[PDB]
Amino acid sequence: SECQCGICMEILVEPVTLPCNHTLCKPCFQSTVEKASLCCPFCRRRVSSWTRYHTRRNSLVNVELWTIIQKHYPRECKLRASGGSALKRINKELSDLARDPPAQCSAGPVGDDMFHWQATIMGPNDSPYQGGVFFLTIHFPTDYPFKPPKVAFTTRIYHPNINSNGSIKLDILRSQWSPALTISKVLLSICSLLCDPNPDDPLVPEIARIYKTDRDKYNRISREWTQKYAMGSGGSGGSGSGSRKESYSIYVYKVLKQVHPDTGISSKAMGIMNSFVNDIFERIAGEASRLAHYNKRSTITSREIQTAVRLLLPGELAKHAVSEGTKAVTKYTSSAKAKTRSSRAGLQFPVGRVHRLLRKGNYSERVGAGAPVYLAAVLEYLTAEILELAGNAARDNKKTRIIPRHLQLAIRNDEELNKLLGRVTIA
Ligand SMILES: [Cl-]
Ligand SMILES: [Cl-]
Ligand SMILES: [Cl-]
Ligand SMILES: [Cl-]
Ligand code: NA
Ligand code: NA
Ligand code: NA
Ligand SMILES: [Zn+2]
Ligand SMILES: [Zn+2]
Repeated sequence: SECQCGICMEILVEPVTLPCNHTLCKPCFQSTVEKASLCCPFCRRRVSSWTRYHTRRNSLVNVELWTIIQKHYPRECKLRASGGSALKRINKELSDLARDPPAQCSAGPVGDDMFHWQATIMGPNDSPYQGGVFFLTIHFPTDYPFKPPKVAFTTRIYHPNINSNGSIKLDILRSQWSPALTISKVLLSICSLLCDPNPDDPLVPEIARIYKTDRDKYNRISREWTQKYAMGSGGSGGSGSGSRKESYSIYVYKVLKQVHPDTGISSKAMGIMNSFVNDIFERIAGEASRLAHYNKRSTITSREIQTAVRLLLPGELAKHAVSEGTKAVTKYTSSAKAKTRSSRAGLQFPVGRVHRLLRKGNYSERVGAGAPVYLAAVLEYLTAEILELAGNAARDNKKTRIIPRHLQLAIRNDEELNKLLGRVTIA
């Protein structure tokens, strides 16, 4: 409807309508226009005199609108009873896109990094890119939405307005950016650009010439490139790791039985164990993603997992973790394909599930089979290390059940574990 706020992405409250006839809620207007700019954030129209004119008379609010909004949509305004900033905006855009994604597109954060997203675009049916799946990277600036996102292809594509760096010449990405635009709108505009290039303002002149001279040749090469570079990679869909809190209680219990078979673990302690596992998962995979992008690799393999482990884990933990991961990958590759993936690897932690979580987190275009095996073995090893020391702490205190205090002692009393996990809250 026409009653949404384009800056904060909400129903308008105390709306202020500028002479350019852009409107924004009084909170946003005060934050952006009154405090500093004295210009419309959408079109940059100067409103210096107009604001002072009305501010000294308490006549900023569009009373007719405001008064109309409250009577005609009181239920919607019940939300307005409830009523960083860039982070809030990004999160709202994700919520909206997660519900109904743009046609032919999906996008979501990379791991827990809200300012770095992955996007995928299916080649429009209209276009010669049909059948291909095109990956993109999205970086939001700190002052989003008042500055555009950086959007570039990571999949090679033949197009007059997209070059070998993946850069996209498209006006709304730069000169025509406005905080009224969303990532959903951007991806749709990119889809239209694939269907209808702009050869008159090209990024790659040679391709634009062919598009204007020999369209047949343009279409043939576009299909050839689609087949060569945009096939066999559909992505994980969705919109990132989501808000679900993953549990590994099943596997923590199994490991505890192996390490301390006469020792139990409380429900609160299990919650903390899940926090440890999830935190280590995110840090290792986030670093492996960094390495894949940095080296322009479409697939995360056990190579990036190992290098991530060597950088992030301290001393002996890193060496033992690397040994465990290497041995798991070796056992996995020389095993019978009939058994379960975890069984092939000699692991308790679920290899298939870790593989899915590595794909769901948008860390890379593809994930090789060795990666989840290596990571699952590292998570299992660290879990066993923690449980061994926490059970020792329990036994030191003449207890038979691990509670959060015993987890805090295990971490604090081991120099390397405190380095790795000391920043995770227990309390
Ligand atoms: Cl994959
Ligand atoms: Cl691999
Ligand atoms: Cl105790
Ligand atoms: Cl006793
Ligand atoms: Na309108
Ligand atoms: Na609002
Ligand atoms: Na995804
Ligand atoms: Zn607002
Ligand atoms: Zn304006």
